[PDB]
Amino acid sequence: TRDQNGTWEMESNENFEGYMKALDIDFATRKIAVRLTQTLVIDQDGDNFKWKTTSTFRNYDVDFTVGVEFDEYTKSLDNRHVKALVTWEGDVLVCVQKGEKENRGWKKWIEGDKLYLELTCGDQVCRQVFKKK
Amino acid sequence: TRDQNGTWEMESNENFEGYMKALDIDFATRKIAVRLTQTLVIDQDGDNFKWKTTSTFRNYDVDFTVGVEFDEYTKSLDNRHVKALVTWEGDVLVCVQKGEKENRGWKKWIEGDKLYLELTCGDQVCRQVFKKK
Ligand SMILES: *C/C=C(C)/C=C/C=C(C)/C=C/C1=C(C)CCCC1(C)C
Repeated sequence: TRDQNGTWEMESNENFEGYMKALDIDFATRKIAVRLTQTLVIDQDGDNFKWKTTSTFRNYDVDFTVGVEFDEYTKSLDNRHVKALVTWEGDVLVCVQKGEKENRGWKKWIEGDKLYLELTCGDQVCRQVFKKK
Repeated sequence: TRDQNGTWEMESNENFEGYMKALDIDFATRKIAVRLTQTLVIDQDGDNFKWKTTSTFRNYDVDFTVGVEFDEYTKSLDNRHVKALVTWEGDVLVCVQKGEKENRGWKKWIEGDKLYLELTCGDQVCRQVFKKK
């Protein structure tokens, strides 16, 4: 069939490094690229094609209910099992991840027009700020 | 302000690598992940809270028509300008990318429920297979 419509997810990718050197891509960029997965969405109207390719490194979704404990496996992150519980502290959403790591969790809150996020592990805190699209 | 719904786009990241090292994420994954853009999607429905973090390297769109040559910019790819002609050899979508690289193009086709793609440049051939996610 010539119908190539659809969202496609890459399943196999060989000699991608050799092809990348043929285009003179620098070695640091080639290191990133070989670990990336690729999604390719084709929108086809006969001989008229439009397709988009996105290259991602690590996807990670989660779905929970506030105030209900849930088991969480952090695959593609650190690959640990934790017993997670998320509660509101006023306007701050607070998550504790009980497991091997001490002080493991995050805090997420709206301030003005922006989302702030603080990830914590042990004595390390990562602070992140997002703007809404 | 507990409504955190939205598509959120990172504007700053503090101590991300220290956080990952606290998690024992290997050095190579930390080096890649810190060079990437992170997009956070939040679907919030009452007490049900779903978030989905995507870490993307590069994104690329194109629309064209079989039989028509067209100026093309491999934006976010290798970032070259080419003259691309996409034709049908049987039920195979073949492309030749004219420009300052010898023997550049690709071929794409369907068999069953899988998309086969071959990227060519110089003497290098890259083969990829996609599953219809
Ligand atoms: C409220 C939002 C939260 C808790 C999201 C946090 C995001 C992370 C823990 C991100 C983790 C990483 C990636 C998805 C990419 C690769 C590196 C990781 C594992 C640190």
